[PDB]
Amino acid sequence: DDTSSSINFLTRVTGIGPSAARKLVDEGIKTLEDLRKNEDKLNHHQRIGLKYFEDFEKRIPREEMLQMQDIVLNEVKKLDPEYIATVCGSFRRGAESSGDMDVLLTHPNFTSESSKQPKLLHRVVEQLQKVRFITDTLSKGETKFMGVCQLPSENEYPHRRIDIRLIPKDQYYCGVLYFTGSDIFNKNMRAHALEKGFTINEYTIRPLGVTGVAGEPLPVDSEQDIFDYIQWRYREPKDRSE
Ligand SMILES: [Ca+2]
Repeated sequence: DDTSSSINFLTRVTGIGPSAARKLVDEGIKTLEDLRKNEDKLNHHQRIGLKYFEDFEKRIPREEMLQMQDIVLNEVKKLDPEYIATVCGSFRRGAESSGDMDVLLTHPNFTSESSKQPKLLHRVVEQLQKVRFITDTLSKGETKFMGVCQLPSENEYPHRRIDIRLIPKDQYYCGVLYFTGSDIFNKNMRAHALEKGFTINEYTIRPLGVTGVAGEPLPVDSEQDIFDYIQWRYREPKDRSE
């Protein structure tokens, strides 16, 4: 009922899961104003969320995405040029608006062999708060920063979720493809390759075989590379709606 109305609302707040949101109901926490008077009940995640309830619903215009992506990209150049940073999502695919900045990052330095270089992402984030670009954190791994950026005002913009993800360079491509999407594109891509005698995921591109159980990743220098394995004309990210 109109109470369920609640679990439905709360869940609107980031960090608030269903079971998570469920408890806030038992304690008698319902509206956001209920939230507000109870940060003490919230971990840091749910807290940033309520912070930016508003902003967190507006969408991201592309003019803005661009600006944001220039800043991210430039800084990363400064630290170490060997560093690669692709912005993914709808955005990469010409989308006119979007819901957040999704970044994929890698360094020749780190590969699926390494598996331990949080400083590599971290260095990346700091430069960013150093810049006043990132402005809050949501959570933060040794490989996946989750947070909240903000375009520089001249005088202001909304707060905006951003995610950085460290992926091995041997698995970056597959990874870039994946996060590019779109959903069905991925469905279709994987779909054909399976015909051409290959299996794919965000990590790799591997041959199939007898009984089907098989593998052993193939080399991937580019996104183009993957497409050649499957023998398709490389599809620009635009023509990827499916
Ligand atoms: Ca996202």
